[PDB]
Amino acid sequence: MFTEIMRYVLDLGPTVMLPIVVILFSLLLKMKPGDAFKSGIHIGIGFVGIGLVIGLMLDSIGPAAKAMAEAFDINLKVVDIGWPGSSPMTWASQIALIAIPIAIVVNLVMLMTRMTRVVNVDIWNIWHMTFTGALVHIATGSYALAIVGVVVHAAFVYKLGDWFAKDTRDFFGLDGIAIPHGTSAYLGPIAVLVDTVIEKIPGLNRIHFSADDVQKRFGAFGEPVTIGFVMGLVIGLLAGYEIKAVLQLAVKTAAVMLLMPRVIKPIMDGLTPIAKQARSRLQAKFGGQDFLIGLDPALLLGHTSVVSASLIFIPLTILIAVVTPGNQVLPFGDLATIGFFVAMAVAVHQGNLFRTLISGVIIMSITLWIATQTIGLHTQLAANAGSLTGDGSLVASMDQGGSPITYLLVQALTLENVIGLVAIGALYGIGIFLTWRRAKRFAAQAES
Amino acid sequence: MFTEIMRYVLDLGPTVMLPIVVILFSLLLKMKPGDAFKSGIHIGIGFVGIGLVIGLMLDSIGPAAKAMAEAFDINLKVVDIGWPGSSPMTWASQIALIAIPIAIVVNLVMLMTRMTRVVNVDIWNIWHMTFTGALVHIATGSYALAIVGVVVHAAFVYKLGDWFAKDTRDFFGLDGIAIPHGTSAYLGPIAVLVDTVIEKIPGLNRIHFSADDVQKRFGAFGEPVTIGFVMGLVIGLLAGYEIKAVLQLAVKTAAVMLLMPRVIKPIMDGLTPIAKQARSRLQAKFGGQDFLIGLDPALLLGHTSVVSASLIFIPLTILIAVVTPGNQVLPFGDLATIGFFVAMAVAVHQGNLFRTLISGVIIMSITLWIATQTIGLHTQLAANAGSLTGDGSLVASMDQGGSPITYLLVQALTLENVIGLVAIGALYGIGIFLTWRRAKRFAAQAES
Repeated sequence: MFTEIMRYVLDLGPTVMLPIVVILFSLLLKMKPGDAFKSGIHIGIGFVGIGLVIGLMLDSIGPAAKAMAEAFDINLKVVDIGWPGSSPMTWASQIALIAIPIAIVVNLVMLMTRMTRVVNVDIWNIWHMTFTGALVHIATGSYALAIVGVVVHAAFVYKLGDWFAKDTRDFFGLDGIAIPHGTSAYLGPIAVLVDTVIEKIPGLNRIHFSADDVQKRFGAFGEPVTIGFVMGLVIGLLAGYEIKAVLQLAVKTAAVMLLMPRVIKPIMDGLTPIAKQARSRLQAKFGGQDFLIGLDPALLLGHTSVVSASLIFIPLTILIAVVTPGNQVLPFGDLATIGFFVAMAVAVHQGNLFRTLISGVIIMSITLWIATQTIGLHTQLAANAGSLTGDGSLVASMDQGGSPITYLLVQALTLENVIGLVAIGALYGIGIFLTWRRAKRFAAQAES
Repeated sequence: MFTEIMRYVLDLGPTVMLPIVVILFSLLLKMKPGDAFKSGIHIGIGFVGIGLVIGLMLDSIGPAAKAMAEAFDINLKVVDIGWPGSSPMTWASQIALIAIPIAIVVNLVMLMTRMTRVVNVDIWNIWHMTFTGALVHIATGSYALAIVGVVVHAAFVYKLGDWFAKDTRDFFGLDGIAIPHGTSAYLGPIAVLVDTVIEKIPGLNRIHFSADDVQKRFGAFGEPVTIGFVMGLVIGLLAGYEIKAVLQLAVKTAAVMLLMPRVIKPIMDGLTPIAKQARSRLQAKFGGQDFLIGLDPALLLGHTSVVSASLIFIPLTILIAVVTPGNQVLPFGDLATIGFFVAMAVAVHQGNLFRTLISGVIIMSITLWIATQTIGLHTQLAANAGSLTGDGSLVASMDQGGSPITYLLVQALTLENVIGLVAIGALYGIGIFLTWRRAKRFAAQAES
């Protein structure tokens, strides 16, 4: 019974199921049915528009970035299929369906114990937890260890959405919204560690370069739209595109950056009365701070600095992949939405594109090395899901193949690479401790 | 050379070429290059967003409406390919490329003689004039007569955009923008005639029903978004779609209605400083009223009443096609954007949905009868363009096959159907005279 119900709910999508969940929550909050329905349909509309602009990204910058990647003479044989290739592969796994109830049960358990405030409703990003569990299952060979990996990933991402709540509220303006999923949430700790290290270092901490600085320096050509147009021009030129294709891609990138906030605005409009009623009634009933709603990481693309970093980092990601030692993954499928990796890095640095560039370089290097490490597990995952081609080419990805959580869990439960496990674990544990202390300090400051 | 450059500009398309023309106009107005470029890229972004939402319409309500057309047991063998099928067919015509310089020369000649104020820049809708000329060429067999038809259609549509300038400025809020192209512009005279007849008739003129009336009647459920959601539900239910498909389509239609104005807003934001500079300098230099910029009829989809009529008229269009005497065309491809037919009908009636419904029924009946009349010419056009299938099935369309201009010109130059020509010519000439007198009266009132 459970299987087809979960499949139906997943197939409904964020467009339909998420408004249904929001309407149910609003009705449970004793709101008028008209307002509840209006908020629900507004959230559905916002997610439809998000899908439209994300498809525009994947269909315009996607092929352009891939053409740029192949254009440069490279020795990276394995291609990064990205989340467009990882997510269908992950949803075809054995534990794919049970991951949704496992993640929801974990979220509920941590909510009742007041270990988190993130009420995750975006169940279509539980394919990340599913990916972690599937790779653990492939490596160790134990179903119980796969479930343990799913539970650990879910708890970690909920706590990350809790810790980066201040950044989404202040920098991104998504008040009452957490972003626990995506690469941004679990690559944020690396950004926090880099920011702390830079602040410790004299001289480098003084270097500041925000998008507002670009605007003030370049006048009317420093607007976010002009930056997106110029970045699209650069991408098209590097990709070997013709002048017509270059200009069309440039206008499409500028349109992406102008239209992400516009299509994300309906979600905020729908959720604002819901959040107000929640903080009025449920927060008072249960005490503590207001509960956050966990949503898609595509909301982070509303910020213009995030889209600017997304456009800038495509050539930077390819250059990093060439530079990074012991890397065999060529970033192919994740290049279209490479801003997901550095979305939280921008927020941590308050939009400082210098610090953002440093953190993004570190993050991309780490993710590419981790993807190189998990090439074998990802190929086995493709073979299990049936997506492996006849030639048996190696499969690797950066959205989830390069996730530090998955690699750390696999190494901890297998110990196949002691030195790499120690290094990545030390770096990520320091990042986690730093981001937890940072969130605790921000909460203390807000309370005072 | 000329063919190559014309094809290159057409392939550049509204996304790129229109910003280039706008930037050139702004530079000719002695504006700063930064503001000129910002306006141009904003217009390009607006047109990218318009294309995104139009693609959403054609990919969600398109197949749903086609499934509705199949679902009802009908005897209309010939299917309406619509403008998605007519425009590629038209651009493959012999006169397709020369139509652009012919239309631009006609526009310039009428501008210098002060016969119009519409500066048409949307050259990708010159395929309407091309369609008229191609059908005239097929019927009469004379190249000169085809050129005459193209010239007549171009002059007529520029004058229509001039006459419906008040409706675009006031009802749609597109100040300083004319909409001379599309089915809305040349089906507006029928709406004007219907409105005049209704106003003459006592009792019926007192009946008023607007979207605001629905909003006041219902509440949060009278919101335009709720109307779009309900209409999507109805379309999905009638199409035989499953509940998941029904709900996804409903949210997509509501998203269309909420997102069309948002993606149209960049065009207005970009064009406002240009219009201000134009009315400041060029209008004073050349006297008269401010010149209007002719753009895509998709700008008329920003209004929520227009999208509501678009959604409502799909089942109405199918019912009319069944009812209409001597009709053999089943509305298939134009159903997704059937609001283009009544976009100006809404504006003429000040959003009165009862009057809009009457005008739309009359307009759809007329267009379906005309498409039935021009089935043969459209089939010959398909054979000429090579798009005709092997079985030689009849081809007809409603976007341009059913245009009263094309049918009137063909009948005037061929005298194939004397009675039908007389009837349609009398009706359309009365509509043209009424809309010209209406525009003249509005201009006189504004002057006073």
